[PDB]
Amino acid sequence: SMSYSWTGALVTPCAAEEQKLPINALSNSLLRHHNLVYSTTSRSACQRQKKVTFDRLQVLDSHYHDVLKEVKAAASKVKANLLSVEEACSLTPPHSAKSKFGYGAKDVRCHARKAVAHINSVWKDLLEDSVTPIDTTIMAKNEVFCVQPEKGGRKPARLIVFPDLGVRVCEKMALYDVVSKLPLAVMGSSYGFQYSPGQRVEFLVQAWKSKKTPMGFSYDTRCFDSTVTESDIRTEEAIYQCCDLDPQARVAIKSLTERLYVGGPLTNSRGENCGYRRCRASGVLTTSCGNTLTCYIKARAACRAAGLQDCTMLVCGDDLVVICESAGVQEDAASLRAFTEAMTRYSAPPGDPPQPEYDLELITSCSSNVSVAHDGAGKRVYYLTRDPTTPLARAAWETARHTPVNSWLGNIIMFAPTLWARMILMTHFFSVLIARDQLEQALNCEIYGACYSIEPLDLPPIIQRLHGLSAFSLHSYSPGEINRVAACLRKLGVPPLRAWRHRARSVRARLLSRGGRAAICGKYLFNWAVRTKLKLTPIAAAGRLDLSGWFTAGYSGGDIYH
Repeated sequence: SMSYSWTGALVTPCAAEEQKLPINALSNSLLRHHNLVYSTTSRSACQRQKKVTFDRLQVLDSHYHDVLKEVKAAASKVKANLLSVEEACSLTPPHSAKSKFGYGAKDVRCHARKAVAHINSVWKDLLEDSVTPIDTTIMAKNEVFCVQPEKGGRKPARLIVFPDLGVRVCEKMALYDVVSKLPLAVMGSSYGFQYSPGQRVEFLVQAWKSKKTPMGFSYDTRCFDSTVTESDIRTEEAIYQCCDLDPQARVAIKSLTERLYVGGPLTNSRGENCGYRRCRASGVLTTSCGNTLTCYIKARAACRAAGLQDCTMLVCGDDLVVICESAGVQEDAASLRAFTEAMTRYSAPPGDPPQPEYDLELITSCSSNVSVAHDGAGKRVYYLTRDPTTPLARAAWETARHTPVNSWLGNIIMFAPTLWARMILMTHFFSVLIARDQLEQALNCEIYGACYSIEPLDLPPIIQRLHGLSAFSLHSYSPGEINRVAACLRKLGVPPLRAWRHRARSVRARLLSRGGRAAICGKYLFNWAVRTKLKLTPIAAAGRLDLSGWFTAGYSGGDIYH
């Protein structure tokens, strides 16, 4: 059972693709080593195709089946509703790929007659045809990274596989409620997407502290999407059907599973047949939910096979962290090898073998880690951070070129308490917005895969709500974090933190002079940059912000607008 078969046709672009960071005075002011920053393009698609193509052998055992039974029992407590066409239309992002059948994202969002008529015809066809594979488009993702020569140079492009816009709207009708409720119901505190960054830190810190002698590890499955088998995807369907569902939804979910999720033909942007998929599609509504459920089932079963004592797991799609009670150094190393053997039998072998970790700050969940800073009183504060390299490279790219969705705003929100988000990202982007007369304009960004429209001037109350007032006053960061940031600035050619402090003082002054929300940005976001501190008190506006649903479920690849 090969994850893919190929015809030899190329994955083609639908537009020109810039490969290197363009030179632009504003982006250059953030980072000057532009030759290190690149975007993946269709040019490397063949390299990715080779990597993700392999035979999957799967041997399921009693632990696997015990866990699946638990999961189906928990799922039976869930009730999920159908969305109306109108409700589903409104979940469509303004930048969503146009339909091959004569309408676009804008038409769907306005509930245009041509779009709605087609969507209805697709739904009708899901009800009437349970078997014929649905076409998908394969594209090479353009994502920005910094080169790491000591690791292999450049990453090849990820491949995205997605059905037509009409099908995507139907997926929401049938499954939006399911994928929004089911993972939480099934795995409880282990479902990572239910947590804000602060809540994730609280979860990890308590898991660590509760152990006599904690040991943790991350498990990196190699090409997780390709390891997901046809039986895995059919098992996901059986799990969805455990919910209380509307009769039409039950038929549509089965049709979507057999005709789309389980596999199907891959077409390039030129309309040529590229091959056939028999694994997870990365661009469907169920990608995040399915990966999370399947990773959880396999991992929980593998924890049992591995004899891991008192296992606490946090799962976000294909991303897995486990914290447990240590049985000794040799014992732990052996247990982790047995965990890997079990995951492998379940079809999911690792890229690099996992390693036992005994220091909390080294535990990595979704490319992030817990670190320690201090508040005003010498009190230790735990917060979530990450290596700033990819955030900084992407920020530079997004300064030089307009992109429909901006990673920098999401990063500022997620990583507000960090040394680097505060001193570099906030300073840079307020300076850019001021320079371009764009301070008052809402921007699209992504949180857990879902797209949101956010006004930068609302950052202070948003940050207060999510991270608390201390996020504006943390100091005395860890030696490890300070060193990691410093190495990153040297690598990328980013000005030193003391330079950013000077720039921040100027930006702060300009913001204060504007009054209103801008003055609140100057006051709260940049208090770190002045020697004469202002007293930061709860922002009146913070209480009224909704923030409902921001950190509730994962939708990466799901084409979701909130």
